[PDB]
Amino acid sequence: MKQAILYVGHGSRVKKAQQEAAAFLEGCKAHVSAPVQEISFLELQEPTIETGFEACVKQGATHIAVVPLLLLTAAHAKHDIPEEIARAASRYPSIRISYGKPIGIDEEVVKAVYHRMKDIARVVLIGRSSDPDVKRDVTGIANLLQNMIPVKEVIPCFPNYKEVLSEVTTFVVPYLLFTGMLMNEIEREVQTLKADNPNVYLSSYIGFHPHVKNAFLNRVRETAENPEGQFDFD
Ligand SMILES: [Co+2]
Ligand SMILES: [Co+2]
Repeated sequence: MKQAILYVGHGSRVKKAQQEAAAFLEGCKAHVSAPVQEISFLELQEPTIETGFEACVKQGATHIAVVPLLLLTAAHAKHDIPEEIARAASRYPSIRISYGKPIGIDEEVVKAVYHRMKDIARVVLIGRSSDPDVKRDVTGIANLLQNMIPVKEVIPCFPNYKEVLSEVTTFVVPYLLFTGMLMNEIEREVQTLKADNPNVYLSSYIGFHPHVKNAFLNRVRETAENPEGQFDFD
């Protein structure tokens, strides 16, 4: 037996984001017991999932745990990544594959939100959607945050955040792993809003806070352990 982890990030055009994601995934390697560990990206960034999967096989992996670096379960986790993995599986039929879940609702991510907020009551949680599983997840996370600290309310916007801002101290927490255009838009809209309401405060994005890392590594470990084959990928 020789276990591999294939990490799958979203990928990005933005230099800083490429750096944050690649340093983050390289940092994870020292925290995971598997002898073969490879990084790949769904879009824009090298290596691709194809190359990453191939890199694991080259290194003699018998088993590959594919773990998506995503905060939520929607099209990427449910459709795009597994269809790219199935191409790989057809190329390498004797590899046993397991496939993990996005972070989702995990009290560790809530701890990251607290920490980002503590770098500065209601909370406005801004993130990425038509998929209902995203509605469930973000509502879940808002309810955990709402009860883990003494805030008045938490309002997810996954509702157009622009309009929620147009409508008591308010924290705006971007529920995003990395920076980019959306983050630049939010930064701009809050910036303008501050002139109209001075009790609005924008935190940095959750990013790769150590509590996010904890949450991710819990995903990695359950996927690689694959209890009762529940993470088996066909
Ligand atoms: Co995307
Ligand atoms: Co399809």
